[PDB]
Amino acid sequence: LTLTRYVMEKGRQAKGTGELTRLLNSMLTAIKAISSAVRKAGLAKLDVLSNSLVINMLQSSYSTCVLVSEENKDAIITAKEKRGKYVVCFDPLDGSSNIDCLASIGTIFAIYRKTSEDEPSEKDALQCGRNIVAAGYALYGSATLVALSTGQGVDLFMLDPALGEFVLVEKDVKIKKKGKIYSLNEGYAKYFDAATTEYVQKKKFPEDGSAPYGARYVGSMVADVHRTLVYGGIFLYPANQKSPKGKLRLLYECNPVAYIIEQAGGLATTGTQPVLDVKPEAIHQRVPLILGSPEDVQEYLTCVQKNQ
Amino acid sequence: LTLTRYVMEKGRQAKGTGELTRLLNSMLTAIKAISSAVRKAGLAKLDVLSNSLVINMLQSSYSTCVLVSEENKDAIITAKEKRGKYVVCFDPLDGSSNIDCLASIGTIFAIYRKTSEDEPSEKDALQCGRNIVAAGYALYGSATLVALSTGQGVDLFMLDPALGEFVLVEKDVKIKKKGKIYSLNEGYAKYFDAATTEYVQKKKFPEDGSAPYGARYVGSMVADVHRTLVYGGIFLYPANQKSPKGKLRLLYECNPVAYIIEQAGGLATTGTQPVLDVKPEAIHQRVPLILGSPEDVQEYLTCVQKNQ
Amino acid sequence: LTLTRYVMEKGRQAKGTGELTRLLNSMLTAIKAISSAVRKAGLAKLDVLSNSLVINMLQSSYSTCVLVSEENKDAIITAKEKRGKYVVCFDPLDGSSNIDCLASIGTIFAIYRKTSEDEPSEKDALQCGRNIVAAGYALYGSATLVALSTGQGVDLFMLDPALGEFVLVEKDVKIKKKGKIYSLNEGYAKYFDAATTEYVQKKKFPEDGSAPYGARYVGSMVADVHRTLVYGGIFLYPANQKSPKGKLRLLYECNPVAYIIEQAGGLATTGTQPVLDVKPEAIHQRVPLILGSPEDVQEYLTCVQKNQ
Amino acid sequence: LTLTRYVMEKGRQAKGTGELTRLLNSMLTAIKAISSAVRKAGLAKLDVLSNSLVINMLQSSYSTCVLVSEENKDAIITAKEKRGKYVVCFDPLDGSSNIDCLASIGTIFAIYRKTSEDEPSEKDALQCGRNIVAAGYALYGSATLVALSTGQGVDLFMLDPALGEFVLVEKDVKIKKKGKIYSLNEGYAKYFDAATTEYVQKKKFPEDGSAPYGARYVGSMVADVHRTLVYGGIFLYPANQKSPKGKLRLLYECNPVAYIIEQAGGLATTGTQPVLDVKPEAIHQRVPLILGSPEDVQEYLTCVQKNQ
Ligand SMILES: Nc1ncnc2c1ncn2[C@@H]1O[C@H](COP(=O)(O)O)[C@@H](O)[C@H]1O
Ligand SMILES: Nc1ncnc2c1ncn2[C@@H]1O[C@H](COP(=O)(O)O)[C@@H](O)[C@H]1O
Ligand SMILES: Nc1ncnc2c1ncn2[C@@H]1O[C@H](COP(=O)(O)O)[C@@H](O)[C@H]1O
Ligand SMILES: Nc1ncnc2c1ncn2[C@@H]1O[C@H](COP(=O)(O)O)[C@@H](O)[C@H]1O
Ligand SMILES: O=[P-]([O-])[O-]
Ligand SMILES: O=[P-]([O-])[O-]
Ligand SMILES: O=[P-]([O-])[O-]
Ligand SMILES: O=[P-]([O-])[O-]
Ligand SMILES: [Cl-]
Ligand SMILES: [Cl-]
Ligand SMILES: [Mg+2]
Ligand SMILES: [Mg+2]
Ligand SMILES: [Mg+2]
Ligand SMILES: [Mg+2]
Ligand SMILES: [Mg+2]
Ligand SMILES: [Mg+2]
Ligand SMILES: [Mg+2]
Ligand SMILES: [Mg+2]
Ligand SMILES: [Mg+2]
Ligand SMILES: [Mg+2]
Ligand SMILES: [Mg+2]
Ligand SMILES: [Mg+2]
Ligand SMILES: [Zn+2]
Ligand SMILES: [Zn+2]
Ligand SMILES: [Zn+2]
Ligand SMILES: [Zn+2]
Repeated sequence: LTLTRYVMEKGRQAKGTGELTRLLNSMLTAIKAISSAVRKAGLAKLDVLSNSLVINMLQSSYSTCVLVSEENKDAIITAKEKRGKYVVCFDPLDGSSNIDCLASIGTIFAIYRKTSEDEPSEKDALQCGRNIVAAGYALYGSATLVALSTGQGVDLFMLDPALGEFVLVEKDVKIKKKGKIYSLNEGYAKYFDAATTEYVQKKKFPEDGSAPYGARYVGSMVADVHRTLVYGGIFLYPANQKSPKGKLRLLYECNPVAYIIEQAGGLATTGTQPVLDVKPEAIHQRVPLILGSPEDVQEYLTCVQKNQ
Repeated sequence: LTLTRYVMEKGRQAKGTGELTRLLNSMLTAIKAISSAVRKAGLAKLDVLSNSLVINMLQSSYSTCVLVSEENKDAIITAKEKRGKYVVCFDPLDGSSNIDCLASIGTIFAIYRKTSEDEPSEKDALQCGRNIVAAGYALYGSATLVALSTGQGVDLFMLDPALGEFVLVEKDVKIKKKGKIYSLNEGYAKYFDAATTEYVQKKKFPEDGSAPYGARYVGSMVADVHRTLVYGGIFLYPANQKSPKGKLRLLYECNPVAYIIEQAGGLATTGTQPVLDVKPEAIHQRVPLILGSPEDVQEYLTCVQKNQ
Repeated sequence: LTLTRYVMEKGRQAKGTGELTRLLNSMLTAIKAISSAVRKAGLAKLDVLSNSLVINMLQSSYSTCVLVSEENKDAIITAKEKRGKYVVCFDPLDGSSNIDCLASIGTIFAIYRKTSEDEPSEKDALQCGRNIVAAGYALYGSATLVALSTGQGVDLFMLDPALGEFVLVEKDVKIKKKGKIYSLNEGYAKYFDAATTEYVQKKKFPEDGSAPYGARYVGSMVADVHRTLVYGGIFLYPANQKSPKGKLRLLYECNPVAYIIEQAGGLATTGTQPVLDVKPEAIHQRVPLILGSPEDVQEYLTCVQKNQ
Repeated sequence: LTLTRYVMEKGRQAKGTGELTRLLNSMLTAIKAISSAVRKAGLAKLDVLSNSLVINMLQSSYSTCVLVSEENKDAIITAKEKRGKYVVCFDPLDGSSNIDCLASIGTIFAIYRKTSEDEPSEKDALQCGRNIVAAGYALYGSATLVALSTGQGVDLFMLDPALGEFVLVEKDVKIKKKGKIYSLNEGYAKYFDAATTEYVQKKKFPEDGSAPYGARYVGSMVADVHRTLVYGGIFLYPANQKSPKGKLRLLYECNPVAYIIEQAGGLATTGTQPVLDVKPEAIHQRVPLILGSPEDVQEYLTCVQKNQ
């Protein structure tokens, strides 16, 4: 049950013209190339390579009109000759600070349909995450995994290195209602707002006699978010004094993972509203991100409410 | 400059009989098999498989007399017919809690020469880490890496998946004198001793106007220790109220990484003495572990001194 | 320029509904699995495995109604629930006698559209090769190659083991007008007809002072035919006293390679008519096969004419 | 039961100083690199690359004094600083005419000990094949295989692409006493001597009512010789009018395969004496080669005797 076969079958079921199917295949081919490069990087700038692979694969798919990448200042408008209806926002390599120590790193993407009647522009990439058509990530960890949703839940696929294809390993994954792990960079504690300080105190010093949550923070958002999906708990990169609007990027970091987490029955908030409901105003806009098991995110939101 | 060629060349230089060379090759062959299994695990109990691979490879090398594994209650005495002079302590798969979320995991080992004149027994595995002949780890991360020392510094090798061999990527690596990352499970904060609480407070709320250290904690000791080696900083798993003697295991977790870190110019302490100077009293003995950049470990030791 | 991307792009250009595209992808996925098994066969009945992979991949593609395999006595009718419009004739593993000595082996296939209005049956697989929609082969040699035509010439793709995908290496390949290699099992010389004896004598003892042709015969038809395509010359498995109708099978050996060779500007004959014009009367029908560079096949046909 | 472990174990049993063991490992590492290059050649002069890999690997092993390669006019004398006792004759890539059509190709080698007391020179590479210390070949076919003998029979190993190591698949292989396949380029029939013409006639037109032998000729000597080993029969590249001393090269083609075939219980002759007994007079000397199942080679020798 390979990913390409799965994607083509889902396309058949959806009665699609093949356009999204070609796009997804092109994205996944880029991911396979990136995986191979990551697995031999030290022997063989990974941002630049990954970015080129994704842009070229996507543009040549005849399915795109606008791309937004972390690595490009401006939106990339597809040549008229190759122009299709989809807009792709992506982070070609997430976790760059973890490349050299061989920690898990990733690729993140969200796909939208152009709905405007205008000439294609950056504005077509400023849709709310609620309008996502498909989104997901690749995790280049101890094994290579893709999480993908096209709106009917989250499916996990793993690269079979012998076969050279991604194979379905879990269909329609659901996050636990409550976890026992909290994940954030506590090195920013001095800069936290009151709500974040209070929540973290609740995790480490519970007042109901429960065991403190365990702490984990890989420092690669895709790795920490994937763990949150499969083990439950909470991941936070809130606003702080040094990053008053948060650090993570709305279009190509936060919206894709918020989509996956919500699809799996979790929550993803800025602290004031769901990430997927934020209307983007600029392509490299930052937002706070708190996501994971719904009961844990709900508890964080109570801390925000109590301190507002 | 492949690992097997490198190991055989080092053997030639050492005027060895070939015994340690055969042992190291056998260990590294087990590591390659484990890597392959890890990279396809979700599709294809990893503790049990890895343990069997290592025991079989080591015993059949004709270089061992005693093995200690995390996965075996008692020391494993090699059959007389296959008996050599070396004692190997190993953790066949480190980071088991991180297997399912695809975070970096590893294999850890230390090799000793039997120095007693007695029949081989568990006592031959109770040498201080100072007596290590060779030690190191494999990290199954975004790429596969081996760190190895035979007493002349730390060398890093990376698996070339196309060639099917480990290749030298860095010779004689040295840790930074001081880093900017601290790494420990802060979920145990409620249970910390005063020295640990004070040190962590110093990292998050410096009193000299310096920037707080960043926090990272993968939760797989090999991954966190490897990051500490290549980026600098400090890794801690101190004793706490729930684990009054620490959690990590002296023979096959702490001594091997202490050896690597000291070889790279770092420090590794229990809080009261160097890990490598602890005389083991039992094969599955636990010890506290604080290691990394020497100035950072020295600062931790000042906190211990101040609170004793 | 990967095969999956290439096939999807050709589908887009053809304005296809995606049905043939899904079929081709499914076939090529089976080929990748077979390649992997072949490359580790001695360590790890290859007919049975390959056959199962192909049948399962094809049926689950929702693109087929009838399959004919060398390994199945009767045509395989696709379940109504999974039924599409295409008929696939295939040899899941060609060159079985060469498996154990590690010579090049292969997979061969031809795809037809069902044109009858009747319930699907073996009769839908009895079209002349002229009615082929797509055909080709995989060659599991020193590298893994696919030759594929959908009617616009022959394209060659090679498996990149690092990427895990087939990549285009040659577009629209054309056979040489005349070659210098002849390829047949001369162990059947005692049983040859007069025309074959005369032709072979002309190749070994030319009467115009030209150099004799070189002889090559791997004994795996896909390997010998592929060499004929890329180097030129002639390949023969004519009728003989022991095999009066030839040995090779019309539906899933001869028609697919005849299609590739004709598409590349060569000829493929039974000795009396083009292979592609033979009307099949039974699914496992045998025919004589003589193919390759047009001037060489034309010379063979002159020998047939002269001896009729 | 991996090749490196096997070679080191055989070294231990032989009480070797490790010198031959290091040499063999270096040769086998070159073979693994060549295999990888061959498997991706079309995408990625193969003679030149393979030659460089072998020379560099061998020289840096500290085990050699003299190398002879097909690709170098003169013997290559190892720098005094890296000088060991062994002489290696090799064909870094055998079957160059078959590279582009993806037929099986190979690497061939024979190892000798320097026995002279003189400064090392080409003369040290002019030993008779009887003096071989170790010899064998790699076959880059549908899978990758090494045949190796160090004087205690022929062992076959196959590359496990997942593990990245050669694994033992057959120990102490013996050729059949008589086969049913004959293998030679019959395109040279016009130039054959009387004995070769008579023998080939006996294979195609037996005079005792037996079935004619089947014909096979890949045209890559390593592939044809390997088939001869595992299936039995006979392989010939005799002298002919265009090549009065034969075509194949004594030092690095004929002696290595003659050694393997004799070790497996077969015969290898020039037509007048065993190949292994020929005293080489020049490093690129050619000899006729007829080898395989002993009863078949004996029959060929009767034809030589009858026509002398
Ligand atoms: N491969 C696929 N998987 C899931 N949904 C799809 C797929 N292809 C198309 N769809 C759905 O059908 C719509 C139209 O597809 P298309 O005609 O390819 O643009 C898309 O926007 C998706 O919502
Ligand atoms: N491959 C090697 N690399 C580094 N040191 C070695 C190697 N082989 C042997 N030695 C050193 O030489 C000693 C004796 O080797 P052996 O005779 O193989 O037990 C070992 O305990 C090591 O200290
Ligand atoms: N991927 C493709 N490559 C080449 N030709 C195609 C492809 N898909 C469809 N076609 C052509 O279009 C016809 C209809 O395609 P379909 O609607 O998928 O059955 C096929 O029978 C082919 O002749
Ligand atoms: N790995 C090995 N396998 C088989 N025979 C070996 C091996 N190593 C050494 N020998 C035999 O022992 C001799 C001396 O080995 P060395 O001291 O390494 O030159 C060689 O010439 C071989 O005949
Ligand atoms: O590491 P990142 O900024 O995608
Ligand atoms: O995960 P660990 O106990 O080696
Ligand atoms: O070897 P074959 O009968 O496909
Ligand atoms: O193809 P060859 O001359 O080794
Ligand atoms: Cl990680
Ligand atoms: Cl072949
Ligand atoms: Mg990035
Ligand atoms: Mg990122
Ligand atoms: Mg970045
Ligand atoms: Mg463990
Ligand atoms: Mg452990
Ligand atoms: Mg454990
Ligand atoms: Mg077959
Ligand atoms: Mg066949
Ligand atoms: Mg068959
Ligand atoms: Mg050659
Ligand atoms: Mg050759
Ligand atoms: Mg040559
Ligand atoms: Zn990013
Ligand atoms: Zn452990
Ligand atoms: Zn067949
Ligand atoms: Zn050669």
